[PDB]
Amino acid sequence: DPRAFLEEFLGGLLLLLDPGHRLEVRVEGETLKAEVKGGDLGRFIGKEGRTLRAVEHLARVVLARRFGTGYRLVLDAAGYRSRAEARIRRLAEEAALTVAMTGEPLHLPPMPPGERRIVHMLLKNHPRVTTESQGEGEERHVVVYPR
Amino acid sequence: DPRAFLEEFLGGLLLLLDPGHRLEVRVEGETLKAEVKGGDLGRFIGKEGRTLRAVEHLARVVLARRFGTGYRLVLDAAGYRSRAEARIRRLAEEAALTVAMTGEPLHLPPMPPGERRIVHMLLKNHPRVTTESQGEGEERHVVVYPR
Repeated sequence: DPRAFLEEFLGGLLLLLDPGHRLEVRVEGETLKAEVKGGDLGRFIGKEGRTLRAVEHLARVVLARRFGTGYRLVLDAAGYRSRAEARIRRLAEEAALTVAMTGEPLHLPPMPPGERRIVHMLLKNHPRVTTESQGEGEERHVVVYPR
Repeated sequence: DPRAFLEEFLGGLLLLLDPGHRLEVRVEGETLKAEVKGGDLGRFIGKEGRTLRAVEHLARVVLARRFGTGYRLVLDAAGYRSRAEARIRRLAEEAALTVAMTGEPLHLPPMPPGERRIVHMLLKNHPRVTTESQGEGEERHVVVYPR
């Protein structure tokens, strides 16, 4: 069972990070919503969500090896996904204002590919700025260019 | 101690993947060499080393949070790093021959940023082919173009 597998692997993996961490998994058909409670959630999220995404990525790889490609795992804690997405949209609109006035390119902080496409989608038809992904790996980020 | 930390976190993480997995950590100053033995090493490596790199990446993130930026963790099993690096150099030279004859671009398989730079470095001054990284995230790969 894909649900009981996550409760065993992710559950034991969260115990290695924090004995206070609790896992709650919900099945929405294809999407598996995993919620982490208890302990130091700020340390589990990590700097810019790197720790949360590293835990999420490893759990996705092991899940995909034993249950095909169908399922999709979404890891969250303390409503971090909602805040991170709102923060991304705030950074894109403020960088568009900063670049449109200073006339200089602004290198946004490094963010995962999912958040980079949102910045590209938000500033897609902005009349004053253009976007472009630069860097490799953990350094890959969005750069806001003046048109 | 950075060494005893890996033996506890990675050790317990390997047990979640395979009870037969054993961990041996060697300290070479800045570099921490972690060796995995026992169990199904083919399943621990995973498809194209994705499982090994996902375990390695998560262990690097948690290690960096508790021990600064100095240390560098290198995870290996069954001499996979030596074979993967030799395979990368074989793919770069064969793709250079294939492209130089067919006249068509060849999209190499997706590989991590470390292996992509080796392909770029190997075909850097090749007189018949040029290279370029395309794609995002797990789809980012090297493309061999005819000059």
